[PDB]
Amino acid sequence: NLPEHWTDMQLFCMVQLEPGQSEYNTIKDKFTRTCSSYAIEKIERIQNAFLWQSYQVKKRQMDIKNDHKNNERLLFHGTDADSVPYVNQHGFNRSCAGKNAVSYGKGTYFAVDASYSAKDTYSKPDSNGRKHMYVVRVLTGVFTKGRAGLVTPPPKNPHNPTDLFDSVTNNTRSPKLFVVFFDNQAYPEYLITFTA
Amino acid sequence: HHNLPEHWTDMNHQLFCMVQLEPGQSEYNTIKDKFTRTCSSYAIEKIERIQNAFLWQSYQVKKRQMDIKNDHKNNERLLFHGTDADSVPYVNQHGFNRSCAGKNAVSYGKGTYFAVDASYSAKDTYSKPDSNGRKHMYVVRVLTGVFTKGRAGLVTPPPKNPHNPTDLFDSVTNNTRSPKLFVVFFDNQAYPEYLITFTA
Ligand SMILES: NC(=O)c1cccc2cn(-c3ccc([C@@H]4CCCNC4)cc3)nc12
Repeated sequence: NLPEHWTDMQLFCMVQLEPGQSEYNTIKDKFTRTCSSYAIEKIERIQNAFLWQSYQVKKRQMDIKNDHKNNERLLFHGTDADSVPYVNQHGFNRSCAGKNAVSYGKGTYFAVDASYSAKDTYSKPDSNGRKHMYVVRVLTGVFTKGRAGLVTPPPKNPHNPTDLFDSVTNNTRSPKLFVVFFDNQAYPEYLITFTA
Repeated sequence: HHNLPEHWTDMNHQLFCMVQLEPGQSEYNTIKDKFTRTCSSYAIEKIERIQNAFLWQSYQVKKRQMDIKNDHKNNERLLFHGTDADSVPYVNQHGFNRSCAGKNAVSYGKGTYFAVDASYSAKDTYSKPDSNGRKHMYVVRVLTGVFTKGRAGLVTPPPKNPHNPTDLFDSVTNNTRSPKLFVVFFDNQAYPEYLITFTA
């Protein structure tokens, strides 16, 4: 049930990408579009079979529920070096997320621009100057402007409270961040290690 | 497909249905006996089978993953969860969410709590009685897997060895020798299989 472009594996692997290959170049270009002042050390493909299976089941469900296939975005997530081993194995856990400086809900935050996740607040430099940013497939689905009190996405309709938006954002006209409130709604696909 | 169980009834191509069980038939009897083993003084108004296809699919995926991870198929337990009436629509559609509001204490970790005996979930503090005196308890398939003793402040189960901090226990409990409650810390580790509506 695994993608054909993964290396043959074991249930988990990190795969170092080669510059000049299209897969590496597309990630670098997306990163450099707004992060021209940093320099990438390496880009690794996260091959996590269990996280992939759970995420893809959730994506198929959202595609059915919403009756279209533009539920997924490729977003960024900066984090500290100490969180990287957990995210590689277990993904993003809302119960560990820090509070965002503009909070649109209690969940895991993903950024449209790498420049946002490049802030030392998120991708905290380690003692060797290395900063860490995931590139994440995120099931954003149908979204609305969040509120700091949210622990789940809000209902679309107050008289049917269990029929929920899939995620929330900071601005529905010009989205710069998305917040997801459920496990396996985000698959960490690449880990960018970079430096000033 | 969704690998739906054989005992579910036809849903006319729909994906979520609550099906009221027929008293006196084998399925109703099995669930009622698990309840009355510790709650024989309560009065059961009805038992509903929760047929949530998306919740079931995601739960079975995690079960297959846990069965491979632990290299055995003894990772599931049938447990009880009492809750207030206003939370039943969410649980039916979405399962158990560690993040939701609650006044109850989280002495063994910030997860969702499941009881071994129905009589524990029958307390008013969990199955809070209705404006009409009715109480609600789920019978839950729970992926307890390999467990250890819990403690306050856990946000995930602890690792099974400090040297490999990402290899975690699957759940925690109050007492490993003789468990009375289990706590799980992730979505789709618990499928709500039947809803028991009852009175004291
Ligand atoms: N059947 C039950 O619900 C149950 C049986 C035995 C012990 C239990 C403990 N709880 C419990 C229920 C809810 C909570 C928290 C309260 C704080 C917010 N998130 C839910 C913590 C513990 N539920 C129990």
